[PDB]
Amino acid sequence: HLKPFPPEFLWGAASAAYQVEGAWNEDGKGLSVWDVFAKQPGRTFKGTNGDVAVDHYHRYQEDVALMAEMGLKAYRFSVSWSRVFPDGNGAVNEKGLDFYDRLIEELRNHGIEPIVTLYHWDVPQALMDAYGAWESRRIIDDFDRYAVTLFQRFGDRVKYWVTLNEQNIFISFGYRLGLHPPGVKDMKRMYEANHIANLANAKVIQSFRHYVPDGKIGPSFAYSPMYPYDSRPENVLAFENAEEFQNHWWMDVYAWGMYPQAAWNYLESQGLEPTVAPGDWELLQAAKPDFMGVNYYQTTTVEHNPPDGVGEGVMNTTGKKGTSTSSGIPGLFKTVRNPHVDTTNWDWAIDPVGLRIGLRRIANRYQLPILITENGLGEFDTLEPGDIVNDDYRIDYLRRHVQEIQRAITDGVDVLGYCAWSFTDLLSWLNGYQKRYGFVYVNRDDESEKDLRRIKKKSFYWYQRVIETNGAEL
Amino acid sequence: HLKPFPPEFLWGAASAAYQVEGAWNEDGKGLSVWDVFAKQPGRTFKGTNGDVAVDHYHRYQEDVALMAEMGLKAYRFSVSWSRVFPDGNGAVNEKGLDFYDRLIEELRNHGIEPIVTLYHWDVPQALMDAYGAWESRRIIDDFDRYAVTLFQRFGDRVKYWVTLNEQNIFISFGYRLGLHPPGVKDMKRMYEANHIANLANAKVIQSFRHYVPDGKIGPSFAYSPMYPYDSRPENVLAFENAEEFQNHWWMDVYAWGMYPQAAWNYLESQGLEPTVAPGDWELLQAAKPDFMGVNYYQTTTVEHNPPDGVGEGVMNTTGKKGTSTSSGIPGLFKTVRNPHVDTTNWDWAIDPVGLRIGLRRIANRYQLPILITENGLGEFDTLEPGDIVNDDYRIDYLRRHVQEIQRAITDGVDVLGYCAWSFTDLLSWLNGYQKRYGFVYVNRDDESEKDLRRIKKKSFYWYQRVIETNGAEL
Repeated sequence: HLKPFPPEFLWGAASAAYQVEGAWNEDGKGLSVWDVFAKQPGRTFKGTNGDVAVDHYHRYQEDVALMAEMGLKAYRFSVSWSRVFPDGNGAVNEKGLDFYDRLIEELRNHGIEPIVTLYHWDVPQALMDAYGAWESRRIIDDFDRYAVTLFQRFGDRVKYWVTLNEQNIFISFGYRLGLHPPGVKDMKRMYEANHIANLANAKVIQSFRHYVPDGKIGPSFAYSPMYPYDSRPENVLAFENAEEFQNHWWMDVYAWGMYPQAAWNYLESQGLEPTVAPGDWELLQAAKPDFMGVNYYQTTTVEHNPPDGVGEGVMNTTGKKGTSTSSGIPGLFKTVRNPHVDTTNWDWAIDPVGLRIGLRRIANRYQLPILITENGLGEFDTLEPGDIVNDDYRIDYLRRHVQEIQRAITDGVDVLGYCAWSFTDLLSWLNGYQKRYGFVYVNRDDESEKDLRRIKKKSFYWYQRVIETNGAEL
Repeated sequence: HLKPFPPEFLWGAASAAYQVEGAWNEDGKGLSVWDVFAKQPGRTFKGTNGDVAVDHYHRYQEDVALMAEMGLKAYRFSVSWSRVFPDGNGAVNEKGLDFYDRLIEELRNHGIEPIVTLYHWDVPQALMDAYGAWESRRIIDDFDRYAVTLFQRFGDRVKYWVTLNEQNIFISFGYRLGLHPPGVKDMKRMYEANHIANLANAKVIQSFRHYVPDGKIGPSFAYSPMYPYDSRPENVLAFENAEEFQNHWWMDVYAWGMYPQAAWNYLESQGLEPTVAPGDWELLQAAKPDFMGVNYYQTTTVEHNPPDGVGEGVMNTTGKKGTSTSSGIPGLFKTVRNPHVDTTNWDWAIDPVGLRIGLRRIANRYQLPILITENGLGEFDTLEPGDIVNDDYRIDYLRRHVQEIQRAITDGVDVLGYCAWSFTDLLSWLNGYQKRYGFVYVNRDDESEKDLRRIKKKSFYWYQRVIETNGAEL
């Protein structure tokens, strides 16, 4: 006897600006850290970059009408800070704001709720040049200026706002693994940049309470809930260490304004804990969000990792199955394959019960409503003659996840909406274009833009039916 | 690399009044529910009861001397409400108080820190007769007045207090399994009494803040940390339900003053949730403790339990190994033996790492300092020629748990103290005397009451040494 999806439930889809828009140098846009980074040889699969992407900047009207045909209730998109401030903190580029105003008016004329993400990884390069972007306190008031600019221009028409999208990923990939700008591999630097970003998050939520008093705002955390391998007590302890270090490290700051203490102590023992200024704890504790945004693709299984043990591991970016290997922190935990679920070709675990677990943990720990800001399956799609894309595998993966969402609602979790990643196919940051996530196929590949034509996948019509029935038919 | 135990670490040992005191009808002592219950034939192994026990009411001076010789920094005991108010709510019994006053002066004069437990399961039978005891709100101001009397008489000499001891055990065993007074098997009544015990806990903490401003107080919870059997997602989900239902159900009320929602909603849907009055939440939320008390003996591993599957199961109090059977809640979870630890012959888990996990879960979820109020191993001891009890099995169990406490302190958990269970052998509630927990053997069995002479076991000398080396030598 399941609860129904509430009447307001935001059935959505999502994108990110640098992955979709193109027009990387048009209408006064400044360079972002991604415009520069993806151009350095070797950084991205086959040198793929966002100069054009799938040209959503020019094609937004076509894309929006396709959202209207699907009947989408909400659209989640990111604003590119370099179009608004080409030098990050100078004078506003009105042409930049005018694209987003055009896009927002298009959505509202079709009855679609905009969900605006303030930051999806594309800090302007000028700020990196000036003071090292996220590594400097100067970015707090710079992000603030930007965010208020958007709050004052669009706050009357946008109620739902996301602050930092997957801060855990952009910080860790940019400063620990070196895979994303600025390409640094330095844990001390990572944790310092992380602290600054936590302060910037708080500062903008606070500003939001003044400028958009009737809006709702949250960060969007990349959440992979941890499991222990088994009931061996050392494996369970690994699970405690992992959930704390990977998930609580961020979500507790978001919900409570405090870092967990075991993880803090372990960092301190290693000289890695961030520098804290007078007033930091106060700011962080006073920035309560309306919801926890959750981007969910998979759970992670862990086991005991001796101090002489596994550290960085191999990340599958090819799409050859079986190629990833264990990653962890020596002495705390390492990952291991969950033998009780299937994986993708990119070795991502398929675990829709995991999403129920994840949503249950957040309610249980923080008592927060959740907006699911991303969930999706990336796979090769074949375009068959007659402009046909049979993506049964995507429908299956989305069906099972939406089913478990309802179970969670039934359990008592306040879930505000569900945004599938992605609306159209788009550019993956490191893996090019062939790992497709859209409801709408874009005719291009890694070698050619072809005509970038939009072709509705079978999953398009499945989700249209889900939305028309408010989830009752899956 | 281990931190040492702090310099003021309360190395302790513990008892419960009914289990140790006797003098069941002396100096004005009223009847307790256990005096009555235990006399009913069937209830207790071979009719054993607390009329005499180990006669600590008469031999306390010999008992505090053996403490001083061991060098305990603290002793945890419970006050019998029926020595103080024979009627529960009538006139004060100055002689009942005088006994506790003599115990505390004895302890102080050997520089031992008294830890006073207000309630260990022995409400005056007169309150059960007048109004159902814990099933009535009337027990709130009666328990309060009792507590306030103790705080007024002893607060200047006792800094550490426990409020309700193992509340989950006296409620469950007393109102669901029917093994303790009042002998009931009714979940609705269980949860009502549970809720009233919660308000009583809170009310006495709020009194304590006024009467003992420089003191420290908290409840003590009987904690078996739940583990998932494996990384099967349905088993992890089972663990989420089990830890919330079995553990958070109590600890979140103690720390935060709120029940968890998924558990509450499950009860609400069975008709089982308690009755709430105006002011309940405000009082519960305003009763922050200084610490969380923890009674730990073992972890519990769980797995998926179908809606039709296992319910209440078979306990093994007989001591023959292998006879316990799975206990659970259909739909949520059921227990299963953990194949990665050994058990006792009572099918209890031997899992010292389990304690560190537990301590880590409390600091992580609540940020509270922990007082370990009970841990110990029960076994048969043989008295051998020359007054020698070679309790190696017990030393070994206790050593591993103290080793793991050190690791937790090193992880950054604030552990205030550790009270082994128990100082002298004592009366078990239901199983008699033969499963011994003491450092000090007491000469009596289930049949022959002999002379009750105190004989130091091998473990007494072990623990004297632990305390002498502040934990350095284990």
